[PDB]
Amino acid sequence: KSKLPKPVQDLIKMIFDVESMKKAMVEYEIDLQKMPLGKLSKRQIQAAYSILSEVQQAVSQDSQILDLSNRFYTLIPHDFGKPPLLNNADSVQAKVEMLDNLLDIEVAYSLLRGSKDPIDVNYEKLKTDIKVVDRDSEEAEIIRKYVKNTHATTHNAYDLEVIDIFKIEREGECQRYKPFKQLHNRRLLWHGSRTTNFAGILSQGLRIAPPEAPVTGYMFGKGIYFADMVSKSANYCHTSQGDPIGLILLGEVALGNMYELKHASHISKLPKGKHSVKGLGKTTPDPSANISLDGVDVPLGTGISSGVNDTSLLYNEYIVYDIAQVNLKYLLKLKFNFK
Ligand SMILES: NC(=O)c1cccc2cn(-c3ccc([C@@H]4CCCNC4)cc3)nc12
Repeated sequence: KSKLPKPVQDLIKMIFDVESMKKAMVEYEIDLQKMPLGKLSKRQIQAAYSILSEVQQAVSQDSQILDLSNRFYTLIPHDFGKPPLLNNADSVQAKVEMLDNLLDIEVAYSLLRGSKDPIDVNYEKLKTDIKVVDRDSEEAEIIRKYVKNTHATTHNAYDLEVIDIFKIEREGECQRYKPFKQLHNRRLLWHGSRTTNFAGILSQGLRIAPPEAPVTGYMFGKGIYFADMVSKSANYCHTSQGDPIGLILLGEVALGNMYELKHASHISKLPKGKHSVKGLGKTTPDPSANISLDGVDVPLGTGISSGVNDTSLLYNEYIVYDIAQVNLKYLLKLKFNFK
């Protein structure tokens, strides 16, 4: 019998939910006999990204493309009960999205399958210390206020309800973050992801897309993205009426000198002296309402006009291009109340 608090036990069950992993594979139309969870590999996913990149290169420049489309389905077997040809941009992005999720699903399954309560054994595999933040604490009030105040006006499909607040420490992240611990402009920001990705995120941290993956769909190039508006990140949990509970991170991000951009720029190397990109939004949390939570700026102010009209973005976003610039601090379990 596990001594872990019930919210921690319930979080471990959510994270290693095989049913959720299989349902996702069914939704992606993956053939679960030819490609069961146990047969997914890192080398297979790496090669599939390369094929999707090759697919775009061939399309940009019909027999040549069909061979690439067929090599993709041979590597990742699907069950269509005819296979849709990988020619249009939406078809390629749908497959990249599938791989991005399969990558962490592979991590979750490999951990799980690789005398004690199963919940305890699987908790230890995450190599992450997880503690419940009390509802009556100063931290919980600051965090609830951050959720409350930064829900965007255009994101009106749902209301957000905080279920549990966890304080997290990934093993080895302290050591990895040490070169950036004293960098200026450290901010507490949101990062949403599908619930099926959290086993991978807790065990391996937030990661950058591999070079093999297509460059399309990355407004500021391959990096780790964050928002200062909870709903902007909460949209990336991909919660539905079917699964209305999502997970969202609060990470301390060492932004340093921000390369401030109003439009897309596929960053390969930042300008010298710049440590991050700030995508400028039209609406920003009121800077006069910034609070410090144990030395880190928490931009929990209600949204006001940023005074920037000539931008592609409604809300800010922040990108770092080195995995070491992130130190995960909190993990929230959120209820999405769909309207
Ligand atoms: N995940 C977040 O909380 C987040 C916050 C703010 C801006 C963000 C932008 N992203 C983002 C998420 C996904 C992607 C691509 C989309 C197409 C498939 N490959 C990944 C590019 C950017 N994630 C963000």
